[PDB]
Amino acid sequence: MSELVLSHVEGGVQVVRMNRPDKKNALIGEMYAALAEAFAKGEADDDVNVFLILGSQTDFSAGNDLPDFLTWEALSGSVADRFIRAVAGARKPVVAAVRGAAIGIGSTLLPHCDLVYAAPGTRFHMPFINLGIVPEAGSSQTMPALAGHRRAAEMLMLGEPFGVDTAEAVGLINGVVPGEDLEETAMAAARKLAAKPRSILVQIKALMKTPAEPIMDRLTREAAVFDTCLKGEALNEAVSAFKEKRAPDFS
Amino acid sequence: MSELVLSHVEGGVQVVRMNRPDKKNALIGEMYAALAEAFAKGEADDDVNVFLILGSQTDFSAGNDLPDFLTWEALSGSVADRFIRAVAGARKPVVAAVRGAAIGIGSTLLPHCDLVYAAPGTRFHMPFINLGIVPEAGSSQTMPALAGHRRAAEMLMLGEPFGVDTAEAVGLINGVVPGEDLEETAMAAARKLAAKPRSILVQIKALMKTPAEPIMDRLTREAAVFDTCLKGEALNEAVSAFKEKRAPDFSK
Amino acid sequence: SELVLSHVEGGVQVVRMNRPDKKNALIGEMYAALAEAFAKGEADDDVNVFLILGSQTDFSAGNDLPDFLTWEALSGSVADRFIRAVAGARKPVVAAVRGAAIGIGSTLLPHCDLVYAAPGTRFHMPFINLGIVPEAGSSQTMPALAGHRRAAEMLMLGEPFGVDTAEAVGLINGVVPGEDLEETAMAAARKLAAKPRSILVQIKALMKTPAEPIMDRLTREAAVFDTCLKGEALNEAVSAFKEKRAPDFSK
Amino acid sequence: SELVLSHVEGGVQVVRMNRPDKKNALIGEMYAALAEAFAKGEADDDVNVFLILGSQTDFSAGNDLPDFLTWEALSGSVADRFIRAVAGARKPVVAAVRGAAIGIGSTLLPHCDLVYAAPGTRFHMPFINLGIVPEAGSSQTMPALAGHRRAAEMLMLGEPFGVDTAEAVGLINGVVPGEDLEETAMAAARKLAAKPRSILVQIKALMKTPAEPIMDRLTREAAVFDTCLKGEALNEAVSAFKEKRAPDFSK
Amino acid sequence: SELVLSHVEGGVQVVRMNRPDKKNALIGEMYAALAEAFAKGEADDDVNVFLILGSQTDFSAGNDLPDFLTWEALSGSVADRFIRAVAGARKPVVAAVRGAAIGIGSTLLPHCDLVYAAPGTRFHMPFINLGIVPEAGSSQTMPALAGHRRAAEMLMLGEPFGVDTAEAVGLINGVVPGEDLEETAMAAARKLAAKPRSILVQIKALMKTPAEPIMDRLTREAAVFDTCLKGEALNEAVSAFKEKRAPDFSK
Amino acid sequence: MSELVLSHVEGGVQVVRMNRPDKKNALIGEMYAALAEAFAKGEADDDVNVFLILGSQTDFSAGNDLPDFLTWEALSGSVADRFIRAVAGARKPVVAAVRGAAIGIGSTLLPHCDLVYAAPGTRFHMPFINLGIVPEAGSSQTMPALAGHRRAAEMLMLGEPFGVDTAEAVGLINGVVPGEDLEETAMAAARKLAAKPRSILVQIKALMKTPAEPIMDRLTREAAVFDTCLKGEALNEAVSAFKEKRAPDFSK
Repeated sequence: MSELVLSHVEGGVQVVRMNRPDKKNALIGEMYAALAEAFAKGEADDDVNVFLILGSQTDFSAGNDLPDFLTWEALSGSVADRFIRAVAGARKPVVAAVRGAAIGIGSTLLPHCDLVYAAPGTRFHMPFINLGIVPEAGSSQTMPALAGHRRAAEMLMLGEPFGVDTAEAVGLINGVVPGEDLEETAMAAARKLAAKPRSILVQIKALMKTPAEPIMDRLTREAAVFDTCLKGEALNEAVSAFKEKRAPDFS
Repeated sequence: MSELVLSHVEGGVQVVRMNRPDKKNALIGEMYAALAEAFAKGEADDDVNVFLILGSQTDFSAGNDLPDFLTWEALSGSVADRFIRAVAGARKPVVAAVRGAAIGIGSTLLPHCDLVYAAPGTRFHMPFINLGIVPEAGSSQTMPALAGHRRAAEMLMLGEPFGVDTAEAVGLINGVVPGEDLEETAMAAARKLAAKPRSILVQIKALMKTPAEPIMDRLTREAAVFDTCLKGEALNEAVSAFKEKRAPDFSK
Repeated sequence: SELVLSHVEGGVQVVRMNRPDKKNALIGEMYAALAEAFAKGEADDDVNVFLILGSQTDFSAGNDLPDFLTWEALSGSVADRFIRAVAGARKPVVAAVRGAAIGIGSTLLPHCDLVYAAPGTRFHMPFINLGIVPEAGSSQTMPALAGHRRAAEMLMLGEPFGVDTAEAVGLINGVVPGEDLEETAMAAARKLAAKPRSILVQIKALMKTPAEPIMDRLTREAAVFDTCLKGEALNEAVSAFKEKRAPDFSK
Repeated sequence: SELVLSHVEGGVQVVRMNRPDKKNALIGEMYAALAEAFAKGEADDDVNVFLILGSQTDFSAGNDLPDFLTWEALSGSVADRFIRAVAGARKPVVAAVRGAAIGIGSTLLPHCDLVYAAPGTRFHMPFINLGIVPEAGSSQTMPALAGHRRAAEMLMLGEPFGVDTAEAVGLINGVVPGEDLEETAMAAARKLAAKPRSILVQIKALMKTPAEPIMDRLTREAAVFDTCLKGEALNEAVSAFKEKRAPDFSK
Repeated sequence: SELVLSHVEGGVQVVRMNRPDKKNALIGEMYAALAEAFAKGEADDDVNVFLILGSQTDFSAGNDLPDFLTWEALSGSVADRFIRAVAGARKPVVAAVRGAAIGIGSTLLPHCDLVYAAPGTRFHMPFINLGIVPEAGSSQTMPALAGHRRAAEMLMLGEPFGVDTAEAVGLINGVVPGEDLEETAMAAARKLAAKPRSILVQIKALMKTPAEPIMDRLTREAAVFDTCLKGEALNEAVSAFKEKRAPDFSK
Repeated sequence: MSELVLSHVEGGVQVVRMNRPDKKNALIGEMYAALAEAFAKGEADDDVNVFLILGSQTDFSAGNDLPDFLTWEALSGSVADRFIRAVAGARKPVVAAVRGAAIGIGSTLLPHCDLVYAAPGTRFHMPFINLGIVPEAGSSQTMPALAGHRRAAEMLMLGEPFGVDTAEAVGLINGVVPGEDLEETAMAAARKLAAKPRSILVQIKALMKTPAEPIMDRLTREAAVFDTCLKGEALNEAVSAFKEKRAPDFSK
């Protein structure tokens, strides 16, 4: 319920844009709610294969609106918690395009995305410690996993901002793209995902995101899924299309 | 002459070479079986300390042969599954030297190797998604662990090929070596492993490959093993050799 | 009592190894003094952060060989006690390394929160060449940081490596000229000491909690986060922001 | 001569080597056709930019060996003509490379303005192994780009190298999956073609002017710059900015 | 209140651009004040090093557009005077950049001796998009630093770039969190200021002497070097070393 | 006339080793002289194709002996100047293996080498400014050319030491190699150079080291040399060897 979040579907891609550009997309409760709603619609909508999350023309998100944030009674059960769970649990792929400010949740959300592109000026920051609080959105797990404990301590314990150099080096983003081409490029990546066979793609994502386990268990797990694929129409169409020297159509 | 998988032992190293060069070492059932055979033999063979896996002079492996692959009833229990489990479970060290094509299993095998060198033109690819299937050989776990989820998504979800830059950056390979020296260099690394005390080296590998656990448990685990080493001949030989100003010989 | 020096300044407990003539090769007395220093610091309310240093030329060449040939076991030994003391330290630990960082000189570093190294620091885990196995959790930490193959150079080939690798795999945060090394490490310790200790400790504990299913981690972080919303540290951060001043978290 | 294909689209002259059966190993007729294509493009007012391509599998394996053994000289040869045509081209040149880039396939690239390469690309300058010296200015361009030692691996050891090195020393802009390589290179060519030609050409000429004492270069740039202040391209840029629209530099 | 602030502390002349409301977009009066500040600092015996700063959010968004449309020429202009003042400055120049570094904000940096940037810094040389050419020697300095192809992304495609590229091509020395940026740049300025000025200046002049045949350069260095052997700076360095103290090169 | 520098020839490689390990190979006049002599001999010796420069088992060179250095009347025309010119002007290839200290001349020499390998603990330093002097050996030109002006200013103006990370990134060294394999690896690189055809290799090096010039002039220059190679025995042997499916022997 706000014009602060815009959402629409094009060619199998649900575009979800934060739209409070005057405050650098600093988030408030109504935006979290609209964002959670957009994920729930997209997750249930058969015309949607992939999500694409965008910000303004100058910023992704400056994180929570600070006055608003100081009035939170809890994080547990809050609307912010709902949004984060909606993204962390999304079965469909999620692409993000970031630029300018990516602060707090603007950064800690990115590890739940499948692909992320950033503009040259992007500034990442997780300043929880400087507000007397702890990190959210699973960043206490995802950052050390990606960057190692020491480089993640610069982010979380020193509370220091970082740039695209570090973000790409630790695997937080896939690459840096000039702002004028950023949305087009992220959209091209979304389409390329949307042209894969959804039911398989979703299984791949779910396996990737399954907690790590003893290797023999994982082999068994992958193989069980794999067996089902051998019988499927997607494989059939992929082979057929390869033979006939054409692009597959997986609808 | 031209069996599809060649195997022989030199200086503690079992060389296992895929040899279907005309099809860029695209794998069929018989190769998987021969390869699993070679691992079982090397694992049991007391003259073998280390494996070295090689391809042709131009390619490592272009993955499964497609005609053969369309014959599969299942991956579970198949001969390909057997090969993969043989490598994933190998107690002895495994060195690989890759070049040209490393596709499908040619790539997804590499995380189970202990050292890997690649030639400059190597092309890595996991195109499962473009065939309507899912990744195998534990790559759904090993790729995201090595590269992080987003780079691994380029590999697995976009199904895009990648090169030696990425492969080295995410720790899939140790380094890039000019093709004319690739085999020699991989072999030198194998020999260097083979000269270590086998019984200890195997324990180090097993620890390294033990699933991660709470840190205090791991300390306890390492220490238990470590305690047995303090009493061992390998330590004794290392110290003796140091005192007598000579290179240790751990071959006994 | 001359081989290990310890003192507290500005919330930082400095712990220095001081056997420079043998490149800080450790013996039982040092381990005991080092373990004691961590126990004191962990209990001392005036201490927020530890800073571990070596000599002016070396961090540590690892165990002294004569002493080592006296060990009955690693389990239960004084070396074990030291290692546990660091691995289990609730407060942050910063290290500054240079010259030799061998054996325990290297395998200790993954338990540190920040680590700076001089140009020409030489890292080495030569356990295999002594017929023994790696200690201090390195069989887990090195593969997690470097990946299995690059860790196999270190642990299976037993090869030394340099600052290039150490930084690339996240063993250290950066390389700093020797003449500025201690000052820089100290500045980083002070910066950590100026954070709110009770929150900082929670952040470290979350970061070091074994990875778990993502929804569980979200729940875990949120439970801690909820407690922070009611805390003095948040209150001081806000107050300080309002009054246009730097926060003092000695509260 | 269907060994070289050339055509113009949207201001871009596409020049494709087309002897896929021999991995585009070059012979005299190809060099002549290539030189002709550059001369046409350089004189053609409908052409703003060149795009040079190979087969679907290779860029060029260098000189065909049988042909090469018949050369009386490099000086004055048709190969020399081609090289000079590209080195001297006033308009921008984009290349997309893959598979083999050997001999001239590599040594040509420093004359290009933008270069994209596929993941499997193999670069090689094996002159020393044939008892000859490097050509196409590589004795100068490689040391300038890579430094003398890394260039000695290429030229004195005669070792092939990959995309890691090529990107690190600035031989190529980036690595692009083969299925998107041509599209991406073409997009870059179009982007260049949409710039104001007369300015772009000046920029390229300045960039390629031999380095000189800094004050001379300031003078040189400024003289050109002064002419631009009076030009239509500036005028269009400003007009377009005022009217809140994209500029059209076709005028 | 004035648009350029300048003052001296501990041998360092701080020169700060101060039009924060327009992101330090430059006008003629600033160029004149900046050139004035350099002339003064160059002559002033109490000054050893310059430190150039911007606002708390931006370095410089380049020329103010209204002012720029007033220029009759770049040759001889006040902008030219400023650029020459920096390019020709005999004393060392350190810069600390953040936010916008556009046009001259970027093309100035190659004339600096050290440069630190904040995480969000956005570098841009959009000359081509304005129908003009690059200035401040960038047609020479960018290709030298980045190689021709990566420089073509900056100058021919006119694309902005970030701290990843800037550090990789040697345009900056490092990235530093905004809250520590000025302090760190200052610490570097002080460290330069504590060197012996007359020597330091000679080192800078040699470094900036156009490249020449190697034997000539050896001869050149040696001639200067011979003069140093007789100098007070060497004498003070040795003396200070003997007496186990820090040298004071104010002599 | 000193045992402070050891020199000998093996398999076309002249090994030149600094041998004052007690002072980390800090250089004095007699070492400069012996080193210059070794280059002059090698340059004139037909059995020598390549130089290999080595230090002690722990250090390359800590630079000039400081007490000695404070007594120099001049650098121009000194024995140190002679050495530097000998290496800078050497027509034959030069490979170096460095470790531990590489200070002053220990660093500023390396840009005149064709290949350089370094051990993990190597510490590079050009502290001229802290001694009130300027850089030597062409470093005022070579460092900025390699590293760019700003990173070179850390080295030369701030006078700060740096490590193998930076040295490899700016192209000062080819790579890092574990100390126990350093000399072997550098030697292998020397031998690989020594197996190339000397007369051609020398021309390649001379072209590489020719000052940069307008591109058309360089094309002309290369082509003139190239024309001479088309008539040479080295090309002939390369082709012949290729046809007969054997390794070339460029010894004659």
